[PDB]
Amino acid sequence: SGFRKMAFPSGKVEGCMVQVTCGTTTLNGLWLDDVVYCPRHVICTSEDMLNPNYEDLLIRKSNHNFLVQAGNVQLRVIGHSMQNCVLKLKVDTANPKTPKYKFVRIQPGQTFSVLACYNGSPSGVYQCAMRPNFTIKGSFLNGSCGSVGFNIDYDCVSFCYMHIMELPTGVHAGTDLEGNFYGPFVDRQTAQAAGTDTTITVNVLAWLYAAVINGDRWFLNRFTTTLNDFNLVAMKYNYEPLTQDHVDILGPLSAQTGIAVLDMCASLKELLQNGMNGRTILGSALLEDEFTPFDVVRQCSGVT
Amino acid sequence: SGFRKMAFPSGKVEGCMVQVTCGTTTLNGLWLDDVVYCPRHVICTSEDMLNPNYEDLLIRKSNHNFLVQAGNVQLRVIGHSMQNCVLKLKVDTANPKTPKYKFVRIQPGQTFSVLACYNGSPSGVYQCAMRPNFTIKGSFLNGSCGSVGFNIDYDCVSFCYMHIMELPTGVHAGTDLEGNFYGPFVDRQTAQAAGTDTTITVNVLAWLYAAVINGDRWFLNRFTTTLNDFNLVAMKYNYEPLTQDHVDILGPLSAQTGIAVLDMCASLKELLQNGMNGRTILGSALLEDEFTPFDVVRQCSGVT
Repeated sequence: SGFRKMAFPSGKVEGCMVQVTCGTTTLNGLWLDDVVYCPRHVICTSEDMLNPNYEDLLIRKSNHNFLVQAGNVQLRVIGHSMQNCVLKLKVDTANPKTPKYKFVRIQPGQTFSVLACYNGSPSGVYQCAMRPNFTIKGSFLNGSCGSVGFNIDYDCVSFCYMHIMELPTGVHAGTDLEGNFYGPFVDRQTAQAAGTDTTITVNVLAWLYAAVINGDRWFLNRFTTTLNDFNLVAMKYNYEPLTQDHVDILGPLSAQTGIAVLDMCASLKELLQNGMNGRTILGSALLEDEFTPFDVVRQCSGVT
Repeated sequence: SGFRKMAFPSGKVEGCMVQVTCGTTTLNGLWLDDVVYCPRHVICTSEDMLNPNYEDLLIRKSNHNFLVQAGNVQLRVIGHSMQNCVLKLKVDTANPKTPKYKFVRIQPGQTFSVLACYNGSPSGVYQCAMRPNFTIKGSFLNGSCGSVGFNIDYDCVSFCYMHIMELPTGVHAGTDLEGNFYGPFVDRQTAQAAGTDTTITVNVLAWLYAAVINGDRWFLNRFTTTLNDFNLVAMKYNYEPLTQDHVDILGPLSAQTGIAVLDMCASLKELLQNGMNGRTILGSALLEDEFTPFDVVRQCSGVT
């Protein structure tokens, strides 16, 4: 009963979070095995951020300039390396809390859990979707950089994102754990274009399905629509075009509810064209696209 | 930058979660020190639930009938006791992960983090507010009973709630850790009245403040209102009456934004009377009352 945005437990990732201080900059780092991963802008000052020649800036820096701290214990840095926009600091100690883990570059529309931290200490945890434009809508203050997004699959933690930059929209941009930014963004204090953010249609249709499963079916219509015809309305409202694969994924849901995907699409088409007339689906007066079909299934199944 | 509903890290509570099985019922239990806390309806069958004489039902049950399991290890139950609607099972082993903790009965309007579990295993984590009518809007399936709500204060975990019952609204009801239900609810499968749910006004005014802090100020009006006059409009729209203490709490916020509390109340009064005209505050097309003024401050401060 009830459907809520739900983050994965943070316990395993909690133990992998360390304070990284370079000069006057302090942020968060991820300690797995002998390596601590941090955004490379820890080396940069305010002035450095505007035009950073990170290669040149790193040459000045040396292992002893990096202050890695777990709790109240410091780690011996015995090597620095810069992979893309992330710096990997080799340390003497393996993290004994290092869990089964993978590093995955996530596809747009996918979702993950952010463990937001400050000075190596976990503050809180919330769900995020990788927006199609490769931004995210998080909560990130100064020193939250290095905070990571993850999914869990039983024992394994698939790390997918590391917070690096805030955009003037208010939204956020970051890398995969190999240091490649999601999107056309860079670690520089320059004007940055957060392009047209489109709605993850498949994810809204899953939420609609989730609503039906929880007994909200006011939106339901008496008719259907075609892929082509639906997408003709999707485009107008800046929705991602729906694909046959999207349909296939929304199948178990379609099945479980005894409702066809295109009939659901027709209900969305009315909801877009006509609005919601002051009503709410699942306690929300607008359409939610940060719910993957797996996410809806996982709550409905009750997977742990 | 950005404001998101945010749960407390779940790591410490994760280690305090155990599977409790009585006969054919399995649910979640909280292992702190030598005691495991669980909803007493674990003893009850389906038929037992309709008219349970828990005193009589417990006399039949004996320690060996209680299957407490952590991971893949079982605990020796050496005593059972029923405090109100919670059963405390003494076990041989102390939880070595038992953290600094308190048991607090929470006031309505207060918020907490739910660590939703199944069979003793944490599934996910989300924020909840204790609705004025003493229900909550969670996500709880069969076997999520025993899942607990908590707040953290640095080292200490203040446990405040334990999930016990689902109401036909879809919403949820549970106890404090001493086993007293929040509200006029009971552990019985009977029709239960989830009375008029009023809006936590102070919490909406904090969210409005949080929006201002994040740069959303379209709602802002050019005028003010009085306590009496505002509450005259609050009542109509099923809002909690605003108190001088509510004002005092919303002070640091009022201060930080350079906006007076009653001017904010006037903006709310328009928002209530007139709606939102298709616009959104903080990515939401309706007013949010699950944000305590402390909650808004904690994100804005960045407390860890």
